[PDB]
Amino acid sequence: SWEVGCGAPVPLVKCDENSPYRTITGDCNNRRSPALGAANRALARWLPAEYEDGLALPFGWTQRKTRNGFRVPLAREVSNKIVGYLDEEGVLDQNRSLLFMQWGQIVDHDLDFAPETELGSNEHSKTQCEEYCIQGDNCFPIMFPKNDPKLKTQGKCMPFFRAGFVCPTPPYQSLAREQINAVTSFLDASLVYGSEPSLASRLRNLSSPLGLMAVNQEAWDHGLAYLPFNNKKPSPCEFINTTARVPCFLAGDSRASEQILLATAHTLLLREHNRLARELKKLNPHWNGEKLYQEARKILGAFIQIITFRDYLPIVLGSEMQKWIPPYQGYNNSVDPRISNVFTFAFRFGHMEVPSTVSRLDENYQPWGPEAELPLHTLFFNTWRIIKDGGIDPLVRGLLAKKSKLMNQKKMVTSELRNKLFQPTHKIHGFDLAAINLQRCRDHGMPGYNSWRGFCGLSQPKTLKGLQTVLKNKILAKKLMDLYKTPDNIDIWIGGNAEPMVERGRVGPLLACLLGRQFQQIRDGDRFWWENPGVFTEKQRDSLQKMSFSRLICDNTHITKVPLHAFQANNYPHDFVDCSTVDKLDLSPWASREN
Ligand code: HEM
Ligand SMILES: *[C@@H]1O[C@H](CO)[C@@H](O[C@@H]2O[C@H](CO)[C@@H](O)[C@H](O)[C@H]2NC(C)=O)[C@H](O)[C@H]1NC(C)=O
Ligand SMILES: *[C@@H]1O[C@H](CO)[C@@H](O)[C@H](O)[C@H]1NC(C)=O
Ligand SMILES: *[C@@H]1O[C@H](CO)[C@@H](O)[C@H](O)[C@H]1NC(C)=O
Ligand SMILES: *[C@@H]1O[C@H](CO)[C@@H](O)[C@H](O)[C@H]1NC(C)=O
Ligand SMILES: [Br-]
Ligand SMILES: [Ca+2]
Repeated sequence: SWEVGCGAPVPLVKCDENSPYRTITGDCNNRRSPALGAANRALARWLPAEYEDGLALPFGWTQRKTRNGFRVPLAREVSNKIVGYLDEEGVLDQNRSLLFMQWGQIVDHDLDFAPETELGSNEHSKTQCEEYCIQGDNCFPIMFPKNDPKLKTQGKCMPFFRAGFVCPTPPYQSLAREQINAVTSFLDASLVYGSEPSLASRLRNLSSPLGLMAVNQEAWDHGLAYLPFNNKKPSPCEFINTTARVPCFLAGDSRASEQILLATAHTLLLREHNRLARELKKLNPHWNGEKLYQEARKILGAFIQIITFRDYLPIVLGSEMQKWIPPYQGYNNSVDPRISNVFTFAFRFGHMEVPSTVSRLDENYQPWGPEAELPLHTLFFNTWRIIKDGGIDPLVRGLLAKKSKLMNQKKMVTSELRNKLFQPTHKIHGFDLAAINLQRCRDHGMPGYNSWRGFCGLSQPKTLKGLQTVLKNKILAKKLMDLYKTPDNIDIWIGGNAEPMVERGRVGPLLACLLGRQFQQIRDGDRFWWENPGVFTEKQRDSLQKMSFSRLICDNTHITKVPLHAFQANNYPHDFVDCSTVDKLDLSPWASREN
C-alpha cells in the first residue's frame, strides 16, 4: 500500500558494488538503498506537502479558496511591496566578495534542479500561457496586481509553468505531487560532468583517448579552453544578440549560460578537469581513457567539497556552523543524503546577494575599457560578451575585487532580477525572480513559515506584535501582515529571508537550520565524501587540504595575483599576493607504479 517507491525515470543500471568512482547518476552510493541521492528522483519531503486540494493544486490556484481563512497574496504584489527597492547606493557587502555569491550558485546547481514540465513546446499551449495568460494544467501565470507598471508595458501576467513531478506528466492524483530533482543530491561536481550517462558522454572528448572534456572548437581564450557550444537552435544566447550570434555553452548542468559569471565559473572548473587529465597522464602514462577521466573527476569533486565545507559554509552559517555541521565523524550509511524540497527554496537566499552590476577589470584591477561595468540584466544568457569582449580573466578579476550585495530587509532583491529577468522561450527582459520564487514555493506545496519555524524548534508568531519581534522590524512585519494576514501563510522563501542575520552569518536562524541540516546530511550520507577512509589515500588527503579557490584561478586563467581568502572582501593591491605564493595542488600522491 501507499506510495512505496514510485518513479518513471529510473533505468538500466547495475551497481558494481566495489567500484572506486561515483556513478554519474548517483545510484549506488548507498549500498542498501542504491537509488538514494540519485538524479531524477523526487526531492525529499521533510514535511508533508501542502496543496490547496491535498494532492497537487497550489495555494493561489482557485480564487475563492483561502489558506487558513485568507486569500494568498499575488506573488508579484508581495514582490512589489516587500522585495523591491530603487537605490543601489550602500547595498554592498563590506566583507563578502562577489565570488561568495557566485559560489553559492555553483553549489546550488551541484545539488538541485527541479525543471519545468514541457506540456506543449512543439504546441502553442506554451505561448497560450504566454500570450493569453490562461491558467490550466501546467500553466500557472503570475498575474500583475492593479497598479503594476508592467500592466502598461507587458500584458496581464508573467507566464509560469509548474515544475515536473515523479512518475512524470501531466496526470497525477492518488498521492501527493512530488517534484523531481534532476541532478545528483551528492556534492560531486555533477554540474561539471552531468547527472545522466548520455550527457556525461557527450561532454567528453571521445576522439583522443585521454580522459578529457570536449572543448570549444570554434573559439579559444588566448589559447585557454571555452566550454563547447550547445547547437540547440533556438539558443536564447543567440537571441540576446543576433548580430554576434554566439550560442550558449554546453556543460553538465543545463543552466550554465543563465548568467555570465555562472558561465565563467563553469569554464574555470572544466579547465581544471582537462588540466588534471593532462598532468595525471604525464605522471602515469600507463593510465587509459576512463582512468584519467575518473581520477580527475574524483579530484574536482573533492575540491568542490572542501571549498564548500571549509571556506563557504562557515561564512554563511556564522555562529550556527557548529550547531548543525559538527566535525566530520565518518560515513553513516543511515543518513538520508537526498535534497529536500524546502532546501531548494532555502538556498535561494542567494537571490538577495546578487548586486546590480558586474565589472571587467584589467591586469591592474582597473576598469577594463569603456563599458567596464555592465548592468546585470544585460548578462543573462550572454556568452557573446565572454567571447567577443575579453575572455574570462577580466570577469574573474571582478569576481575577486568586487563585492556581493548584502541582504537588507529594506532592499531585498535588485531590480535587475525583480523586473528585468530574461527567461528562455520568452522575448523580454521583463520577468521577476522574486515573484517567480513565491509562485514556485506554492507550486511545490511548501508548508508556510510557521510550520518551518516549528520544524526548527523556533517560536511561531501569530500576531503583528509577534512578527515584529521575530523580524525585528515593525514596518516589514506590518507589510507582511497586510498581505498575508497570518504569519502562518507567509511563503517560506520570503519568510526565511526576512529574518535578521545570525552573528557572523549571512542568513537568519530558520535558514541556518534548514541549510545546516541539509549540508550535514550531504556530508554524512556520502560514501565518497572526500575524507571518508579509503576514498583517497592519506597522502592524497593531505594534498587535497592545500586547495584554494585562489589556486583554481592561478591555473586556469592568465591572472598573476589574487587574495589569500577569496570569499571575504578584498582590496587591490593591499590584499593581493602573487600566484606564486598560492599553494599548488601536490599531484605526486596519485602516481601509481602499477602495470
Ligand atoms: C545572477 C544570478 C542568479 C540568477 C540570474 C538566478 C536565476 C535563477 C532562476 C531563473 C531560477 C529558476 C527559478 C524558478 O523557476 O523557480 C533560480 C533558481 C535557483 N536559484 Fe538562482 N539565480 C542566481 C543566483 C543564485 C544564487 C547566488 C544562488 C545561491 C547562492 C541561487 C540558488 C538558486 C536555487 C537553489 C535555485 C533552485 C534550483 C532548483 O532546485 O531547481 N541562485 N535562480
Ligand atoms: C580532443 O582532444 C584533442 C587534443 O588532444 C583535439 O584534437 C586536436 O584538435 C585540432 C584540430 O581541430 C588540432 O590541434 C589537432 O589536429 C588535434 N590534436 C591532436 C593531439 O591530435 C580534439 O579537438 C579534442 N576534441 C574536443 C572536442 O575537445
Ligand atoms: C571578514 O569575515 C571573516 C569571516 O569570514 C572574518 O574572519 C574577518 O574578521 C572579517 N573581517 C573584517 C575586517 O570584518
Ligand atoms: C552585439 O555584438 C556585437 C559584435 O560583438 C557588438 O559590436 C554589439 O555591441 C552587440 N549589440 C548588442 C545590441 O548587444
Ligand atoms: C547517523 O549515524 C549515527 C552513528 O552511526 C547513528 O547513531 C544515527 O542513528 C544515524 N542517524 C542520524 C543521521 O542521526
Ligand atoms: Br538558474
Ligand atoms: Ca550533485
